[PDB]
Formats: sequence, structure tokens, C-alpha cells
Amino acid sequence: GSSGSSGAEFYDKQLKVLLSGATFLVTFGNSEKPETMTCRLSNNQRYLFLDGDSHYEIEIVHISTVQILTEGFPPGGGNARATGMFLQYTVPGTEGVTQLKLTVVEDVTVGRRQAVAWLVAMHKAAKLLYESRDQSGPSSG
Repeated sequence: GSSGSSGAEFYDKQLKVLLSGATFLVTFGNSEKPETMTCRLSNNQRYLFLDGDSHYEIEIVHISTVQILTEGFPPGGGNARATGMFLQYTVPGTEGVTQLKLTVVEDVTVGRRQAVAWLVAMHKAAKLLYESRDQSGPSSG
């Protein structure tokens, strides 16, 4: 078996799925109704972008907490069961914290495979981003 040279092929297989961008339902604190938006990662998966009614962007550097909203008990065997998403972040200027929710659209062409795959993928990375460092060198170790 080979350890590796750079990155984790496993985590890399998702990098493509994340960037691709999946459709979800974004709900703003003010808006009570879900709106169809697009969630994708940046070139260096170091920032999140949004496209829709307006130009929105959620910097991962600001994001504090990031968890996935699970309906409940798993329908089948063991998998990345995920129907929704929960992310927390603060904006410079306002007062308090802003959270963003992402759900799977109930349209004919949504791509449950890609969508559900994106959610899990995001969290997965969001874990290494904190649990560990991105670049090995500048660390204070």
C-alpha cells in the first residue's frame, strides 16, 4: 500500500463534486420561504460561493460551526444520509451570527446523488480545516 504524496485521494474524489456545485434551498433569517440557490467551493476550496437572486459569498474563514441536518434514523444501511445542512458564520458590520440552511430541492432534476454527496463532502472537509491545518509548515509546531 502507498501512503501518498499530497492530499488524500479519498478527500480529493469529492473536491470535484464540491466544486461542480449542487442545487439546494437557502433560507435567510428574514425570508421564511426556501429559495433555490447554488452552493459551490472556490478554486482552492477555501471559500464558498452562492448564485441566485443576488451575488452571495460565504468565506470559510469567517464560518465558525458547520454541521449537517439529518432527518433521523437511517432508511438503509450505512451511508452519508443527509437531506439538509447547517452552517454558522458572522459578517463584519452587523450584530450577532448568521446561519445558512441548505436542503435538497423537490424538483424533477435535482441530482440527489450529487446533492447528498455535496453536503457530506462539505462537512468532511470542514472537519480537516479545523481538526488539522491546511498547509504543513507555517504551523507553530
